[PDB]
Amino acid sequence: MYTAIVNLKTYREATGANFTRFMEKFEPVQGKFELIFSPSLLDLEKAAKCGKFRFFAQHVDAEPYGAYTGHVPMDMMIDLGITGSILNHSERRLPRDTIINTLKKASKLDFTIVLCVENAEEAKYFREYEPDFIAYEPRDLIGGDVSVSTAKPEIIEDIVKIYEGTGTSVLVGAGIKTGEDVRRSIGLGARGILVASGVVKSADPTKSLNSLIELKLEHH
Amino acid sequence: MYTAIVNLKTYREATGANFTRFMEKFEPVQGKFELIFSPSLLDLEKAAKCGKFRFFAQHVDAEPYGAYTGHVPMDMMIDLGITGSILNHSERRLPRDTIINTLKKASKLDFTIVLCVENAEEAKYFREYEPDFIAYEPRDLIGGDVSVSTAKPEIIEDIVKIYEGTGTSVLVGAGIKTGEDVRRSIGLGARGILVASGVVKSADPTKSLNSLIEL
Ligand SMILES: [Cl-]
Ligand SMILES: [Cl-]
Repeated sequence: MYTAIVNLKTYREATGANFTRFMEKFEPVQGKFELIFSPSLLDLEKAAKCGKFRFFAQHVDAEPYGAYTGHVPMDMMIDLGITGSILNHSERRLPRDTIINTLKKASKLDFTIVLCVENAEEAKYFREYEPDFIAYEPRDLIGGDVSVSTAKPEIIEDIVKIYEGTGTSVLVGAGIKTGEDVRRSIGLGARGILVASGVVKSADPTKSLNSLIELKLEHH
Repeated sequence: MYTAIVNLKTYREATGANFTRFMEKFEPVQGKFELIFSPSLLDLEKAAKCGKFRFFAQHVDAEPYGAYTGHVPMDMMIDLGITGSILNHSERRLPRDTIINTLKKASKLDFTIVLCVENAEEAKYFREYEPDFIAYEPRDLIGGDVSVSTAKPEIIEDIVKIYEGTGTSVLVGAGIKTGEDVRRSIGLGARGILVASGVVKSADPTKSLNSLIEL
């Protein structure tokens, strides 16, 4: 299957009392894409216990249970029923040694990391630590005048080439505005997408997500 | 009244399913001390809906609602029913400009900050921004061989003096092991305590806290 991740960030439409109302707009889909939502840290327990989809955290800490005021430990997430997290997003960047420590612990506990990077040097640097997914958010794909269907193909091809023959899947996390951008990304070697305001701030979130993941399949 | 804050940190005994069991058993306090609990960030929405005690966060961000992946905004806390937070704890220290931005927003929204500091220079630096509480955690009160009842009185007296006549209450957040330590702190001008493992990890948490706050 391909993978689509919808990041709720801290948007007013999809956090706090609005989390439940927002999620009622969607129904679990059986199909070629697995759908994963990323709720805010303050909503994560409610999503784990009572939500209808697979959920990943927005950020996770490597520290164990103990004297860690203001942390969100991986071992606590596992006990709530959460099986993965986004890490190093452009809005939540981390020191390199912190990222290495977290990737090493996740490998040991079979917890899934979606590691965000901004360029090919970062992508190569972290290769040997084996992230489950890489989410690519390069500056060349960010702008109102630009998208994957319009940009040079080398942007995505270079990162896919770095991870050729590893167990790591590549997702595209900038320049996704339509279904044509999604289908072109897969043609270039990506295995899915990471999206946010294009779904969350839509006048019809359900229809906006369906347009991105529609494949026009025949059934028997 | 005086104030006692019990910080749950991320201890196994008072997180997740164990949060619910811990709070079910713990008895409400009456008398001269008000109790406030500080649950982990992952437990905070559940604590707000429970409401058996007054609950403050362990850390808070100044960012509003919007595009802030992995943050815990003040405005989201307020909308859940949480009215205060600890800030700049020794385990969660912050840049000075971030602390100032947070104190200024809290003042505007009537949100209560318990600001942790480690020395008299830090205490004086933040005085003009009017924190509601100061929690003092100095190196001289940290150790298995040290406590308030055996340390020099000047340690606490200097910080009380800095905040004399302001609206800020001074709490002692290190060197508190027995009732004798609490009574000596109040004798030196403090208005309460911030404690953690001594209550949370106890075989009988209710009784351990009562032993500290009997006067
Ligand atoms: Cl523990
Ligand atoms: Cl918003």
